[PDB]
Amino acid sequence: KPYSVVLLDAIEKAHPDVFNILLQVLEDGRLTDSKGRTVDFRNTILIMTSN
Amino acid sequence: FGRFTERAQKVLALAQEEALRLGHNNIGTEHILLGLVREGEGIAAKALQALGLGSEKIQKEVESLIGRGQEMSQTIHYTPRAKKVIELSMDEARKLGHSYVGTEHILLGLIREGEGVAARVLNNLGVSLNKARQQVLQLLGSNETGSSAAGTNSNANTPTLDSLARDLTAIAKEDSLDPVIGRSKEIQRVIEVLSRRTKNNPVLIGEPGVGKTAIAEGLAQQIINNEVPEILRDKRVMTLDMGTVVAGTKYRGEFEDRLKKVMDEIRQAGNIILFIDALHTLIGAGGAEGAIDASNILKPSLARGELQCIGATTLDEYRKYIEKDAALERRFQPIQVDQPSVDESIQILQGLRDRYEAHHRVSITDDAIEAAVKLSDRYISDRFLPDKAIDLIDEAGSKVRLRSFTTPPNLKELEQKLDEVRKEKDAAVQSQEFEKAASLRDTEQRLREQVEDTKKSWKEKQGQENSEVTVDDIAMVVSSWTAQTETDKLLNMENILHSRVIGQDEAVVAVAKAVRRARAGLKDPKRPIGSFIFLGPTGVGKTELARALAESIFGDEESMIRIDMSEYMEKHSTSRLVGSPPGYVGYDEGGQLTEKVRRKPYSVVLLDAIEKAHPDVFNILLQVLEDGRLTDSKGRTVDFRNTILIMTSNVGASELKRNKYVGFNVQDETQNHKDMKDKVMGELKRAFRPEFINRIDEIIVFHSLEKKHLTEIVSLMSDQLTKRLKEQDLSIELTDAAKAKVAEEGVDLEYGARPLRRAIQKHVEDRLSEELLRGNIHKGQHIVLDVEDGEFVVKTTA
Amino acid sequence: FGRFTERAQKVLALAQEEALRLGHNNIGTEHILLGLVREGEGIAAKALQALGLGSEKIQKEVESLIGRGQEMSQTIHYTPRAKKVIELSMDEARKLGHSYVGTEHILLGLIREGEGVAARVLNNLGVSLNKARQQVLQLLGSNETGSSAAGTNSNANTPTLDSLARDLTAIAKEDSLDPVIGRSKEIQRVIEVLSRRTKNNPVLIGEPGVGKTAIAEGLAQQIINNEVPEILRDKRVMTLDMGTVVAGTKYRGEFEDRLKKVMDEIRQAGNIILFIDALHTLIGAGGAEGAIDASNILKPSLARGELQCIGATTLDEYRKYIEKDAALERRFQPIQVDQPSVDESIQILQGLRDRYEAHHRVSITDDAIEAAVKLSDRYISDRFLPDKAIDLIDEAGSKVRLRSFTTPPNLKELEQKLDEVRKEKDAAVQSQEFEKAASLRDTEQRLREQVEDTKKSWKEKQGQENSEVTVDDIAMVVSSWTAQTETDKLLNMENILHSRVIGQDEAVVAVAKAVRRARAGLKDPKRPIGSFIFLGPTGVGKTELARALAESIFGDEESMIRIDMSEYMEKHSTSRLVGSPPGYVGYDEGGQLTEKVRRKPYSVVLLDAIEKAHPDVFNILLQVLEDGRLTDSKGRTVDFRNTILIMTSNVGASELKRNKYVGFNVQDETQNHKDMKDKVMGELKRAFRPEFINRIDEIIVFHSLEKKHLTEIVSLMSDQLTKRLKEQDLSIELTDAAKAKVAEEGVDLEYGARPLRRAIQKHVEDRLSEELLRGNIHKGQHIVLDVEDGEFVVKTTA
Repeated sequence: KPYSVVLLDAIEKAHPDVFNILLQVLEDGRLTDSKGRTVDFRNTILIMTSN
Repeated sequence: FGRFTERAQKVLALAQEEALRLGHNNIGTEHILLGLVREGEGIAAKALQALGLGSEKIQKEVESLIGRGQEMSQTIHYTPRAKKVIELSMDEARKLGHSYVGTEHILLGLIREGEGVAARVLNNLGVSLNKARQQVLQLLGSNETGSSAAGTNSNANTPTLDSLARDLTAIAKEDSLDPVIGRSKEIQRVIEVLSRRTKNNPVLIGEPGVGKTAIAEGLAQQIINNEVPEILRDKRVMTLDMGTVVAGTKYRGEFEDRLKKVMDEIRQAGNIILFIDALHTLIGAGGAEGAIDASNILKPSLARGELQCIGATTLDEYRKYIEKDAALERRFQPIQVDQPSVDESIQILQGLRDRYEAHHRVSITDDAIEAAVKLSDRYISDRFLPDKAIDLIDEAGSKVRLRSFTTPPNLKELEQKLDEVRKEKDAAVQSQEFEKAASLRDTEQRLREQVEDTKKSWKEKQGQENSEVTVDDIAMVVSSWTAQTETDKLLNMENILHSRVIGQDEAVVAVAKAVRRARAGLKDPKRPIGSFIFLGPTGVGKTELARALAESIFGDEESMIRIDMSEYMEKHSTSRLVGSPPGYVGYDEGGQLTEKVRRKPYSVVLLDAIEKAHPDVFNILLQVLEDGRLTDSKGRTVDFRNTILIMTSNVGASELKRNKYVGFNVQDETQNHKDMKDKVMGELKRAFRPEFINRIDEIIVFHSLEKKHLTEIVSLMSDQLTKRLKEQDLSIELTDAAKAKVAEEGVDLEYGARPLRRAIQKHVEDRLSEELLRGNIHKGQHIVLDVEDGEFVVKTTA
Repeated sequence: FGRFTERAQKVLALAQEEALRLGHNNIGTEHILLGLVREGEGIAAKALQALGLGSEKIQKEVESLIGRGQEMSQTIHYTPRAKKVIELSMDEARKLGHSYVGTEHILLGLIREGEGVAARVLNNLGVSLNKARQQVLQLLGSNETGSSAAGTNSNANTPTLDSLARDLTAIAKEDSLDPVIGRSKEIQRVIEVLSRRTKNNPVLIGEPGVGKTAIAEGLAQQIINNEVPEILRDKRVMTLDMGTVVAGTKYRGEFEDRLKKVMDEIRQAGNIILFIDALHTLIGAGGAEGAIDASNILKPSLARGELQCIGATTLDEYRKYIEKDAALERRFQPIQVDQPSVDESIQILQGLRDRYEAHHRVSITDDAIEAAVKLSDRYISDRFLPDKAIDLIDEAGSKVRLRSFTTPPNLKELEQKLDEVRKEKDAAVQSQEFEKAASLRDTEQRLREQVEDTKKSWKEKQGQENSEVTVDDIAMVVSSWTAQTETDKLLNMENILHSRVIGQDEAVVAVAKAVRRARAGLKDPKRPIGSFIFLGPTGVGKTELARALAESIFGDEESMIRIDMSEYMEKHSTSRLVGSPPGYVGYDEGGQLTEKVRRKPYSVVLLDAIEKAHPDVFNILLQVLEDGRLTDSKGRTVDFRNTILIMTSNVGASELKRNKYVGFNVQDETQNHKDMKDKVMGELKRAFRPEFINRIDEIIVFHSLEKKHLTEIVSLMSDQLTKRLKEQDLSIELTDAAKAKVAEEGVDLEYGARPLRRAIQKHVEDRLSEELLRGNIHKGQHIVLDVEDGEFVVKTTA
């Protein structure tokens, strides 16, 4: 589903190495992982929460 | 048509003679018939004269078709009917055991094309069509050549040498056997392994897959005459050919039995050489495939020396024969067969050049082969060392042959018109609309000839191009994957690396030159072509330089591996990051670093954080950095030969983020510039172990911001923006007048160049987006968010 | 024409007699025919005399072909006709059970070759060709040779002896089968097991893979003549052999049924011995899957003692049958079967030397055997003791036999000319162009004879060379893989290790000589062939020698396993090499060390950092060094036989970094040498646990540099430099003058000479590359880094 709201809970609990992974989504809208597949975050709505 | 004998071609051209001589404006089958009977001593001709048809009898009929006649003789090339007679003759020559058509076949070919012009000519002059094909037939058949000798005259040998096989000795009595290639001093050295009788066995090791079999054919010749010992000129070479043995009964039992029979007859001892292909398989040693276990017979035979044999194994296979002892332990001994390394490569390429002279093309230039080879060897590189090369030569070795006619005067536009005509013409005659068709034809034939004259007028472009394939040509092609556009990749490296490394005159020139150094050939390929430390603050140029290198050196942006040594920290616990029984250095070696580079071994490896990751890891990267290889994953060597290892530290960052130490004039500030491109590479040495850095090609300093460098970061965020919308069908650009206005909102002393992305969102994107949705812009045009009055203004272009 | 009977050969040579005697310069089949009819009492001759053809009758026809004749008989040899007749005769002899082809067969061979010279001679002298072949057949061609009518006697034997199989009793009556090799006191120990019947089965345990079956053939003989029990007076040995049973039956159920029948005939009880070959497969136990569990029938049969059998199980399998219960051990019983150990090896070598005789270079010598054996044992060392051996003797046993006859004066160039002629000549002869062929033909045969004289001229080099396969020959050949020139790798070890080590004159000579000591024989082959501690700085000597040691002693740089013992501590592998429950000390025992070294037991095992490593690890390490083996991985034995265990140690570095300065003083430098080469082996001992490290052969201390060392280190860096660009197809060299200018940057009091790679990188690699990139040199010419005026100079020479 490259068509879904991705809700990434917390960002305090997202140490900067994870944040690089989120960052690739936030810029690129892609991650290359799993088997080397590029995951289309084109129409996702990435929502990273904080309190 | 086609490559043919005289005889074929001869009846056919004679056909054209009667075509125009009788006025038949297109050369029909009657003329093909005439061609046969008029060529006198052609096999067809002779037949027709038997059959009763002289030239006269045919020609009277021909003259009663078209007399003197239309000597205007429009389109005095064939008509399809006559052309069919030639294809048919072809089938009649295939039929008659002739590679190509002959006169005879054409007379046969007439018969084939029954209810055609020939056929009716013959049906008017009586002559039965099959009586004619007969007449020719009875002057053909019982084709035979050579075979003045056979077998082996030496044949005491009989029960073995019968079976099974062709035998190399037979084919060499009077040559009819290919060399093929070599590895020539190897043939002498194989016969060294083959004038032995417990090391009885040469065992040829190399990819199969090189054309190995040639070295074996070597032995045969030298065993005869005369540059190998008389005890091996007191030998016969008899081949065990696995293929003939398996056929028929088609069983493992049958295979063993025949092979056994050869082994028994060997009482011809000291005068017999056995060639055993796939010798390792017979021994069956090792693997999960026992193959066949001929080994039982082979082991005492090899050890006793009753069996003296020639072994064809493989790089690994000799081991998987030697592990059982006796066997190769009691037989085999390896011998050097090379799949071409680069110098050898060049020579193979050249040998196989000549056949894209099919394409009236390369054959040479030397400079072009060399470019093919060298540029490919070093950077992508994806393929094998001689195959890569020759292809590149060819890559360009067609491209330019295409520029011959791709661009001639590209009267393909002409042809486009001519279609519309044909239609118009045709459909007009169909409407009738007779003369209303006329002019449409006349316009048609106008067109036709116009095409054809200019499609071959760049035969002046043929005499220009048609086997040149120079350096530059090749480089452009090597670049298509990956000496013009390989030296443009090196020479214009600074330009390419700066365009994504935003700021950092410091970084760009150091990497650019270090890689460009490598990309020319003299930096360090038995290490990564550039091993590096990249110091500087993240996102200011860092990642972006790794990318820009991938593009220039290896192919595209993302021909760049990227491993975080910090995520598999090897100091991040069973409780702090990742797990698995073989944790973190094991995870990288056993997995990530080796696996990734094993996929593409000629990519930019970007190893994040290894300043403090774990000094044991630094030793592993240090082995990449020393050796240019890592041996992991059982014992695969993962080629860091033309990787670009980029290892970060980022402890220079601070000085670089003292942005020419911004605001401290523009004079001491621009004198800080040169200073940060100094200060960094020594804070590296203090915070990261030196051996790593010592087997690192150059120490890259990445500036950040200046006043100046900053505004390139503003333009990185805006340029990352402008690129991402085209995917959905929209081109936006923030014009430089506006990129300046956005940059106005990126200065404080209290902030880096990270906040820029968000402000690009606010000032470009948001500003444009609230203007398209209202319906002031049609999507799929080019949208500049520009400044034209000191404020943003959205203009549109295309 | 092969190795065949005289009688044949004689008719053939008699053809040659006719060659000159009638002047048929080259002998066709009429002369072969003549040969046949003229030998009188040869089966062919006799046949022809039946047909009415005396020598006269044939010769009359022959004489009417030529007569007398060019008695010169120009090229007084065979021609393709006669050679065919010989090839044919062989086939006509194949059919009559003659591989040693005789008189008849040639007359038969004539018949085959109809419409030929023989054939037409006979068709002129009114003798039909098949009546002639008839006549020969009805003399010799009804062979019944050496009749004995096989068998033994007996008829009860029918259910058993039908099946299955060639019985041992049969083959020993006329002694029709090879002994082969024992294990003689073992044959006695087996007959002991045939003097029992509730431990019935001797069970030969050993490699398969020895020629075990020889001991079994033993039994037959000792039961016959004559000292064998009262038991074995009436014993008969009848064989149960699986291979015939499985063939043509192809089902497990049916196979078992046939084995049951074999068990049944044993009712001759106390008169019969049954041989169960592969008794282990039948037991079908000890694995996780059987190999057909016949054991169920065999065990009670054995217990009852009606069956009493001869067993071949396997090394472990005898246990895994004796485990099965409860008369499963009343079957098997062990017998000692050896695959030749080294002393036995010598004897195997020698025994089959004489059988490699058709090489005239294997022939000889005692010393050559000794070399083969001894050299194999220490060097490769990857096979088994006699197989390794026999292969070396023979390796050398041609290598030099080829040097005998490498090229007889290489008039292969002559042949090349003779070719050019053939063509030239041929095509000229083809036109006529008569005298234009004349000189060309003449040039041909001129050439031809010229070739052959010099093609056989290193038969004078045979009377010079044609045997020599002594010690040194053998040594060279073992070195080819990897006494004299393999032991020159050990003796000249120091020279070899220094050239790929960072100076470390101390280290090099210590390892070199210590390994050379062991590899001579004395300094522990049970243990690692070198145990060592390498102290000093890493990458500045240590690792590099481990590689270089592998190269000289083992023949490959990277024949080096490499395990870190500190991970087996779990001290930087509690969080760094581990995650999930299984982890590192478990890796060391459980597989990593033991599996890797079992694969290559001829590798430098490089045990990293063993000072601060697990005290548990040291007990294991000590066991490797002392015992030479570890048993881990659930019963695998890892051969640290001709491994060189090299255990590294961080400590030492400082003194090693002190050097034997040219100047500083003179007092402390040449005493810093003495200080680092002494103090270091004591910094080891003070750092940790002695029991492991002292139970090592030698403590090797590694400099860093010795000032003295620098210009040797630069020339390793320079060799690393020059090679990696050859991969990309460029030749570069640093002159020694230029290697010198780089060396200036690693002189040093206390800083070693680790910096030298980097300083080559900056001043050479980088400098040449910064000159290559700028188009001074372009892709594929030679690049010299020179010093000419004391400064670097980039030169071009190609």
